[PDB]
Amino acid sequence: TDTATTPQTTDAPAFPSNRSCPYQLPDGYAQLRDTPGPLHRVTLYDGRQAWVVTKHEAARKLLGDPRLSSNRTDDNFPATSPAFEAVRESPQAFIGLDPPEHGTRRRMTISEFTVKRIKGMRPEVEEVVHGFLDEMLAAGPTADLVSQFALPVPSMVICRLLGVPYADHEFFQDASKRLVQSTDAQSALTARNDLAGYLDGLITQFQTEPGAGLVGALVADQLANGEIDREELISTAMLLLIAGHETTASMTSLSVITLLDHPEQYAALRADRSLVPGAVEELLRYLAIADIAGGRVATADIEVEGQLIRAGEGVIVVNSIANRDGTVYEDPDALDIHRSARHHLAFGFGVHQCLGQNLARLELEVILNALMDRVPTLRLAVPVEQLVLRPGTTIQGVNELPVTWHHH
Ligand code: HEM
Ligand SMILES: O=C(O)Cc1ccccc1Nc1c(Cl)cccc1Cl
Repeated sequence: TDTATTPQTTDAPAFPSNRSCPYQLPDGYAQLRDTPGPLHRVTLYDGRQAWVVTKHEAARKLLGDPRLSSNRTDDNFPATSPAFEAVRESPQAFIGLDPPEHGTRRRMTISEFTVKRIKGMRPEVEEVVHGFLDEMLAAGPTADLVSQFALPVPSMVICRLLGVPYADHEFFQDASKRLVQSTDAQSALTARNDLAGYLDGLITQFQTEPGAGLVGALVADQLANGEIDREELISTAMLLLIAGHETTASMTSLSVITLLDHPEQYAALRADRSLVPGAVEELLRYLAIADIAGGRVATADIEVEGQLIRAGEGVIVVNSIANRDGTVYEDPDALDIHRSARHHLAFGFGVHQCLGQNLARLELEVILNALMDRVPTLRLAVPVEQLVLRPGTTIQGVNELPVTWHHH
């Protein structure tokens, strides 16, 4: 059988790409960033072509365009790995809904994420952060920052918000990781079913004995009024549980790696804590850990600066690339905790903009202040070159981060 004997250059490169450095664009993404025009063709894992959005203002425009639907069950939604077919087959939380249905479900959860509520959560967050730090610092001279700090902290916080008992954390933390990091459909489906069966039992328990937290409130109110389906409640709680776990944990580990590679800026941050909120925004822009959250499908033709998105085409708004748009962020590939990182897209834009964004901002501020206060000598226990980054088909991050510090 004959083989390929011609040049292999394509104008639709394979997407997504994997990071080789935790805080820099994959080489292929830098190329997309540099090509003029808002859109570029890519080839997804199964050979199907899709569009990516690579510029900041076009990304805002298209995330705001109701002709780009968030319906993951659509046959033309841009799947980036075989594991996505698990979500195409499963019931949908409001992240997969379009207006008006999106708003009726999202509004059932917003009361837990208001600015006033986030402010009232600071003592619990600080207590949780410092508690896990107490344990880690006492347990040995080295640690895995991920399993001992980065993951348990947001896990405990989101479980309190939801009413999910932390006694079961080994089970649902493992199931959350399996679902988010699954590479095939069968392991994704099993992880989803594991969480679904758990949450289903929690719902019945709350119907017997009304419970705390957001799940308790949805059971007692919207579910008892038929305003949400039981299966929808499960999907909604599952989305909040997984996002509340995995996103902040990834930001924590990648922020530590990044700050230790920029010691001048880390030292400036320690000397002036009023810089921490701005540094968190810059880290969000720079690390942009959730490109997998940009998929859309066109329900009508859309004209974009001379290019045409046709009805039925998949579109991925790649916020990591849009966040490196030099017409918005001067010298976009430089970390600068003093820059204005305003208007970044790490949380999206428009009706689906991250519900948890200010909880995440609170958590990362408390976490960075606590690391600088309690472990100012924190350092990586292995070279950055020995770390293993997750692939571009999931939330960016590291699954293990060996660290050490000065003893007690
Ligand atoms: C820590 C950093 C985080 C990042 C970078 C991030 C990123 C994102 C992005 C980019 C979207 C837009 C998805 C889209 O347009 O389809 C989104 C939506 C969402 N995020 Fe976050 N997220 C973070 C933390 C959290 C946390 C802590 C929660 C807590 C529950 C959360 C819950 C949600 C929900 C429910 C949505 C769907 C909003 C909607 O569809 O209306 N996220 N997130
Ligand atoms: O988005 C979903 O429906 C669930 C899901 C599963 C695996 C990986 C990511 C996600 N969602 C997701 C998104 Cl789209 C953005 C931020 C955080 C999370 Cl957990």
